[PDB]
Amino acid sequence: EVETFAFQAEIAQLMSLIINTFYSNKEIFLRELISNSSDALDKIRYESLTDPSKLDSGKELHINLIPNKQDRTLTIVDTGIGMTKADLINNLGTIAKSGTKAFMEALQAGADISMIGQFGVGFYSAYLVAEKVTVITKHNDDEQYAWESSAGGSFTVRTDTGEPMGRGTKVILHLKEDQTEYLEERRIKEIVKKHSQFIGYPITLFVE
Ligand SMILES: Nc1ncc(/N=N/c2ccccc2)c(-c2ccc(Cl)cc2Cl)n1
Repeated sequence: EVETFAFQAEIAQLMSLIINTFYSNKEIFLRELISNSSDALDKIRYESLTDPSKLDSGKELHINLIPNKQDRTLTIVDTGIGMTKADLINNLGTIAKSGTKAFMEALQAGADISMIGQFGVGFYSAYLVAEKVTVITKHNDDEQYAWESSAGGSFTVRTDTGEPMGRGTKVILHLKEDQTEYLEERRIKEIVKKHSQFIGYPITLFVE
């Protein structure tokens, strides 16, 4: 059974700006997601310092990029801290609420969309290239949950029955018909090489 939620007003607005604004430099979506993963892996490593049973759901701290031309998805996978139901629903909404104000104010003063990460809402940039984003996530303190949204101002959350993941976050980007360049190996390593080369964690680009 699937619960449906309404984005906070500001977030909805943020997500139409990103979907509507002519802006050709879409590749920035990937470092925003990868850097989100870097932060979630940081957080579980720190926490496992003072409580090593927290890595009982997986030791390896890594990031995986996975293109699948057949489903037309690019998945970003990490084994960081994962998110609880309340983060998915309420917490991540409550915080990206100021970020979205600042960001929008900046956006006329001639900031542009690629500055979205320095306001803490990098994630929504995934709508530069995805028509639907699905987030499977699993936190030590909660069940594995699937979050999903095609924008339009609503999101669904349901407890996930897929392959169990142990602990971490998968962002599955269901790509727009015209954004399939991001499923290409030489394209992806170009962007990682240019934008994400100093990430403190192994990043693997799976081949198809
Ligand atoms: N890869 C990854 N891992 C954990 C994450 N969320 N972490 C937290 C932690 C505490 C509270 C809320 C989110 C995120 C994330 C961070 C921010 C946003 Cl807007 C969306 C996502 Cl999926 N991404």
